[PDB]
Formats: sequence, C-alpha cells, structure tokens
Amino acid sequence: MTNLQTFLDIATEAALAAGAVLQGYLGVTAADKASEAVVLEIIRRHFPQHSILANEYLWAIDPLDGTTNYAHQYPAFCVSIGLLINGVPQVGVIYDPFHDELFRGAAGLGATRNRRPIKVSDTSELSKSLLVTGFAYDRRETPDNNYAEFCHLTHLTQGVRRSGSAALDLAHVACGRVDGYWERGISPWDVVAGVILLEEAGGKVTAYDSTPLKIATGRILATNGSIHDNLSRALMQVPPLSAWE
Amino acid sequence: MTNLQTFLDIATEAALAAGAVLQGYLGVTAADKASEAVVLEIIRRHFPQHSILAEDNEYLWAIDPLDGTTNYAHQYPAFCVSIGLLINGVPQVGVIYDPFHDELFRGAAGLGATRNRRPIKVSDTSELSKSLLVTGFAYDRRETPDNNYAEFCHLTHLTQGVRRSGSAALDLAHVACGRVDGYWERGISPWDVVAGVILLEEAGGKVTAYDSTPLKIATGRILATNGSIHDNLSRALMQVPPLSAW
Amino acid sequence: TNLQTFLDIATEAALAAGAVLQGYLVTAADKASEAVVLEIIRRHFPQHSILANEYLWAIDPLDGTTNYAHQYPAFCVSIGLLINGVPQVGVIYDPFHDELFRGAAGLGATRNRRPIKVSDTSELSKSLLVTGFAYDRRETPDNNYAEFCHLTHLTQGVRRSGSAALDLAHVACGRVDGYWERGISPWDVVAGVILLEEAGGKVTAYDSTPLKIATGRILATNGSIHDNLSRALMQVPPLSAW
Amino acid sequence: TNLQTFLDIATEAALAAGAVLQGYLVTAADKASEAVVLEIIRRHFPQHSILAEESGKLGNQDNEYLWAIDPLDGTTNYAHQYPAFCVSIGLLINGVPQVGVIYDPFHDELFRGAAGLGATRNRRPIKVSDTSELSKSLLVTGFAYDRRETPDNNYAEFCHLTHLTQGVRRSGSAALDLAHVACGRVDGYWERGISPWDVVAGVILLEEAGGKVTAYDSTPLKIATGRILATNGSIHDNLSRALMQVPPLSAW
Repeated sequence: MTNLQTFLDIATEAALAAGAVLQGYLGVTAADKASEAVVLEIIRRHFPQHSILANEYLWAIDPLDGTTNYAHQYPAFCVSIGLLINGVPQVGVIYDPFHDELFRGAAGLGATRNRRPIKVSDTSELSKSLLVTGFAYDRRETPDNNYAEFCHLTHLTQGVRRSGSAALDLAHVACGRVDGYWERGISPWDVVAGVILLEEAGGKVTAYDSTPLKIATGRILATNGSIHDNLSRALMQVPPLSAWE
Repeated sequence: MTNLQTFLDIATEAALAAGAVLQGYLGVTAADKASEAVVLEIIRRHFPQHSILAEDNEYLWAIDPLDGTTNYAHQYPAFCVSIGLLINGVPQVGVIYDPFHDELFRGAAGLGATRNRRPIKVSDTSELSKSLLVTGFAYDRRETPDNNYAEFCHLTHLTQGVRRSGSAALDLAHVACGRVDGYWERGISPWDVVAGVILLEEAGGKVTAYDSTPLKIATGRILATNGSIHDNLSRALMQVPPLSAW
Repeated sequence: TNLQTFLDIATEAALAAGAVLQGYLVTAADKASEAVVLEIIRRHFPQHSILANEYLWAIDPLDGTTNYAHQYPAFCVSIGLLINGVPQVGVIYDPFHDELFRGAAGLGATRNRRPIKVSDTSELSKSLLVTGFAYDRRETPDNNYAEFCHLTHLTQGVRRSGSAALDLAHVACGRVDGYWERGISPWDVVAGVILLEEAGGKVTAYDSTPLKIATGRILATNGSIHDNLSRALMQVPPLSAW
Repeated sequence: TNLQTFLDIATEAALAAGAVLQGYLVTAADKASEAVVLEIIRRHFPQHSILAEESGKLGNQDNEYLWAIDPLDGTTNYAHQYPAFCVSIGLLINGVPQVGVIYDPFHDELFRGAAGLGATRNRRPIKVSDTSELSKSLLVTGFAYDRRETPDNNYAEFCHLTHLTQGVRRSGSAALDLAHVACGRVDGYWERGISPWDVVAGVILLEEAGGKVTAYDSTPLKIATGRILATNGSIHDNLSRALMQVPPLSAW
C-alpha cells in the first residue's frame, strides 16, 4: 500500500545517511552513537507518532551491526532499519556502507539490492548447501553455545560461514549467497529488517523446530524455504559436543 | 632487487587479467579453467624458463586461478586469484586479487606490502581476548578426528570471535592488512597460501607451523599472525581440549 | 526542518530515478525516470505543484539527453524545489559516476554526503569555465559563440560537458570557477542554483543584476571571479570582429 | 604475444602511475607519475627509447622502439580537479603507433589496445559508433596554448561544427577524447597543436576499435604537424569535408 512505500522511502534515506556517518569514522562507540543519532532524527522527523523499539508502528534500529568487525575494520558491518507493524516485520533496509550494498524490502513490494531484484536460492539438499551462523556474547556462560550446531552442519554441508553480522547474514540468504542461516542470542534490531527482506525474496523464517518465529527467544532459523525442513531437522537432531572424539 | 619487482609486475597483470575473466563469468569449472589459462599464458610468455605448480626449478609459480570455489559457486563474496612465486622453495612474490570487491594485494621480499597500491601493515593486538581470528575446515574433515572443530571452539571461547570466510588466500590478506589478528588452518595446499605468506611477512607478520617451528607447507598446516599474538595463539592451539571434553 | 524533509524525499527520488536511467543505459528512459520521480513527490507531498503556488518542483528526469543517447558520461537527474519562486532545495544525481549533489537553504551543500565548497580562484586568467549552446543556435546570431571565443582567450579554457545541471554542480564543488549559458530552462538550473549558493557561490544575470530564470540566461560562479566574468560578458566582441 | 608483452607492461605502468596521481589529487604529481612510468618501462625494456615532454628525449629518437609518454594529460583539469585527466602510454614501432594504454584514475577507466590484439575498456571489448550522418553526430575538440598568437586558433572550426552536428564537447584531455571515440561515446575528434605523447596511445586504440585517424584533409596522419582527425570511420569523409570548408569567423 501507499504508506509502506513511504515507510520504505524514509528508511532507505536514513540508512544511507547513517552509512555515510559510519564511513566517515573509518579514517567505534562514537561512530555507533553518531549513526544512531542520524537515524533517530530522520525517523522521528518524518514519523513523530511512531515508536522506537524499547505503537502500531515500531522501528527496530541497529545503527552499527557488526561492532566487533567494525572495531577491526573487518568488512562485514551495516546499518539495519526495520519496521514492526503490530509486532510483525513489514519494512526492512540493510546497508553495507563499506561495499555499498543497499538491501531493501517491504511487504508486497519486493526485495532488492542496489534497487535491482534479488531472490533466494533453490538449493534443497544440505550436502550441496552453504550456510552461515554466529555465536552469542553469552557463549561462555551456557552449554548451549551453538558450537555443536556449527560442527554438525559443517559436517553435513559444503560449509558454514561466520561473517560477524547477523543483519548481513540475513541479507545474504535473501539474495542467495547462502542457503540458510541460524543463530541464538540475537536481538530484534539484529533481525527485523532482514526477516521481511528475506520473506519478500522468497525465503522462510521460523524457530529452529519450524514452529513460528519468536524473536523474544533470541533464536532464528532463516532459509531459502526449500532447505528449511532439512536444516530444521538437522538442528533439532544435533549431537552434543561430548559425542565427538 | 630488480628481479623481484619485475616478477611482481607480471604477477600483478596476470592476477588482474584473470580477475576480469572471473568477473565475466559471474554475469564454475569453466570459470576456473579460463582463469588458469589466462594466468599460465602470461607467466609463460614473460618467463618461459620458469616452472608452474597449480591444480625443483629455482623459480616455481604456485597459482590458484580461483580460491574460494565453494563461495564462487554460491556467489558468496569471498573469492580471489592467488599468484605466488617460490624461489628455491621459499615464497618471495605474492599477488592476491579479489575481483568482486576490487582489492589488489601485492607483496614481494624487501619491497613491502600494499592493498590497491597503498601500504598495509599487520595489527598490534597481543591478547587473545581482544583479538579477531579466522580459520577454515578441510575437504577431508569427515574422515579424520583432526577436523579443526576443537580449535575453532576453543579459540571462539578465548577471543572476540573466529571468522570463516571460505578463502584461505583472502584470510592471509586480511591478516596482512590488520582486519584480523591471526589465521590458522590445516589441510591447505601450496597454491592457497604461497602468495599470502610473503604478503603477510612483508606486512610485518609471522608464519609458522602451529607449534612455531618453521612453516612446512607440505604438511598442509599454517599459523599466520600479526606476530605480536603469535606466541599466545600458538600455545592455545597446542593445548586445545578435545571436543569430547565439552 | 521543512527543508530537510523536502531534501530527504528529493534525494530518494533522484536515486530511484537514477537507477532507472542506469538500467536503460532514450525516450523510454526519460519517461521512465520522470514517472519514478513524479510518483515519489506526489505521494509524499500531494499538495505541491510540478514543473517538468507556494511549492513548485522543477524536475529534469534526464538532463543531458544528447549525451545519454551517445552514452557520453555527463547526464543526471535534477530535482529542485521553488518556494514562492525561489530555489530552496536541490538534488542533482549523476548515476553513471554515482555522484550525488545535495543542497538546501541554510543546510549546506554536499557531494556523496560530504561537504563541498566553491573554488578560491580570483583571476579570470587562471580560471576554468564551462558553457553550453542552445537548440535554437542556428536561428539567432546571439548563439553564444562569440562569448565562447572571448572567454577561451581570457581564461585557462572553457569546457563543454553537455549537461547544465552538472555544470552548476561542478561550480558548486570547485571543479570549475564559473558557468554561463543562454537558452536554458528552469528545470535545468533550479537545483543547481541553490546547490551553488549553499556551496558559497553566486548566481545572477550576465550583467550581475538578479537572476531571471525566465530569460533563459544564467551566470554562476564561485563568487570571486563573478565581477570579472560579468565584465567580460558585457564586453564581448562579435564574431565578425575576429 | 610480441605486442602483448609490450601491452602488459604499459598497462602496469599506467595503473601504477594512476595510483600516484590519485594519491596526490600538481607539479610534483606530474613529476611523480613520470618517474613511476619511466622506471617500469626502462626496467622491462632497457633498449627502448622514450619520448616525453618533461624528461625530453631518452635514447636515439630513430630507435625502432619509441615510447610516447604523457604522465598527466589534462594538466589544467587536474589542477582544478576537473574529472578529465589520464596517463597516456603509447609505443611507436618504426614511428607507427602500435601499443596504447590510457588510464583515467578518477573514474577508473582503463583503455587498452595493440595492433591485431583489439581494443578494450576495463578489459572488455569496445568499438566505435555507427553514426553515419554529421547532423546526428557528437564531436569533441580542443584549443591549443598558442591560440592567442595565431588566427588559426580552431574557433572557426568549433563554430562551424557546432552548427552542423548535435554538439561539440570540450573535455580538456586529448587522450581521453581519443578513448571516447574508441568506445563510441563521441563520433569524432579533431584538434591542432597536439603533441605525440597526447595521441600515440589513443591512435592505435581507436584504430583497433574500428576507427580512422588522418590529417584534416584525409591524407595520412602526420603527428609532427600537430593536427589530427579521428573518427568512427563512417563520418570521416563528412567531417573532413567540413574541415576543408570552414568559414572564417569574420564571415559570421
């Protein structure tokens, strides 16, 4: 509808403005602060009645996803700007300012990168798939550290990447550069924009066991749709690390 | 040395020409073959007396026409052409070209290291807890218990993170310019690493076996760091607890 | 403020239309770009009026059509806002070189979201200028050739790019020191005029009296050579005198 | 192969010098670019001779191999950061242009050509335009430093062709103008007062791209005269005729 394109227009300009701020600093906490201020000013000026995640309309903003990467100048970081409408992701913009890759999606309006259409891959077999995952800040505090999962899928697939940016990982599923992505311990601002981007690109986003996505649990399974069942089953069957030599 | 700069000039043009071929195909086996043919024609036309290693002369070129083949097949943006020269079995000239991001890494003994013809240098990080590392996993990983998983988990617990890009040559280039602090992998081949090794050394880094004894490429194992973290990372890899201990 | 909101939407319209131009890269391209721009401006500002009333948008969906037809890399989308007939918001986007020029009254001038400023050149000798030639040049003796020859003699050179909007953008970021042209249209210049003024430049008629876009004549400089260039334009020998 | 070896080295010299120009982006930049080009060419081809404006004549100028080097074509543009400047590296074999590389480091456009090996920009083939009518053509020209001292200043030609075509551009770089004919962005180019290092690389590039380069009257090119007519080949006779029939400015 007309509002969603208007929402997507403003989120795009906010992401590009913030991305330029992040690029300027390259010559970390200050950069993240400066990007957030730019994003908030734009969204609040155009949509004073909307809320920022913390009411029908709720913006989930990550001003700098991939903070560890950015501190090391590792080229995998982005701005993520997502809109929840009645708690459902409906508008998403993810901008990688180092590679100048602008991912945009909105419900019923399609998914693009640099304003050209993108689509998920068709891969259905784990043995022919390339996946990506991440590891949470709390990984030393719980036995559920995602290592078992990583090892298991690394054995069953062509490989599991680790980029260091959850938002970019979702964008890479959306354009078919990987076939699937899973992670625990993520935050709403890490994933809201990527979820609608991926769904518009033809993918599927659920919990690990293929029951509906519950962002509050911090767990996400996001695939091209064709590999969703095989990946869900492999994750639920995961042998513990103690079962390896 | 005049000699090394001339070798570096030709390896640079070979990498750029092959990178353009890889870009043309993006619009996998054919791409790899076409890239190799381009590299071989250039090296052998300029240096007909040199020997080629790909797929005991004084001059031996270790060529990877497409490092990151899995990534390339998926269009995952981490692949490159790697062109390294072994002089009496020692890496001395290296060019690594990422044609998707247009990043040209160049180094030669005594001549320095550059990315896009501008100097690069390794990071200063000395503590594992403040470090960002990268590693990979071999094609034989299902057949041996030494699959590198224990190392990956251990280091992921001890550092800020361990990346997995899918290109060993780009991983070495990322150590060389300070985007990661260290890199280790088993099951690699000479053409994966020769260019990156001399690039990293010229950038100020250090490349050895896991236990810090001299690098032995034939074993397929490499530890490549900024030099300041080399000792701590080497000790962490040697003390690695097995997966069964988790 | 209001101007920032206008600038935000003009920027997204220029980038959206520019991507359309890149996809085609002539009549179809120009029309597709215009439809993209018009849809965006009307959806965000249903009460504004269009040029292609307090708010009046002057849109060129493809400035430099001859260049575009030849794939000569000097064409752009130009989106300017007149508020009570005064240029106040301007976006010029070169999609081939991916150069985004943005300006609004009191908000500054940027290229690719970085500040730009006019040059410091103060002497007509040592200056680099640019000009253009109108479609009607064969029907009138005042075809701008005499001016081109005169200024080419008095300066380091007079460029001819083929895009009036980009010429103004080039003055705004200091790549040239001044620009003059006759036979231009409002949609060619509205965005560039405010961009240049925000960058520190000056825009008038040839004789330095206030700009009159309806006359089709513009003199646009870094401000420091403005009087010198204006004097030269007031003292142009006819072609017959060569 | 023989020419391919020359082209490989000229390409690396152009890219290395272009990176120096991008770092600086004037007197030093021009000189720093030349030092990079000369070092590469003389190290790979120590027996070849060099022609350049600043360094002058290096080795016997009747050598079979003579490199015509412009380390920074478009110096006025460069001083103003006007984005139309390049490194031009051409090789004359027995006085004939046979290898050419032109590199615009600001836009990162690498033009390459050699006799029998084809013409490319950024390593993909380029070709001249199909434009056959002067009235439908886009041209480009330039004006020499001596224009105030001679009545033959090219103004009459500029006015005449501006009337007969869709327009005449003025970019400020003769080497890039030749490269623009080579890839079809313009249909033709003419200029007086040019130097060998301005045109040698572009001449072979344009010829390999399918174009044609002569004197104004379509007799063979004589670079020593400083005049060049360079087109897509299809408007060559029409543009030559217009150049032979230029009304003086006084007739306007």
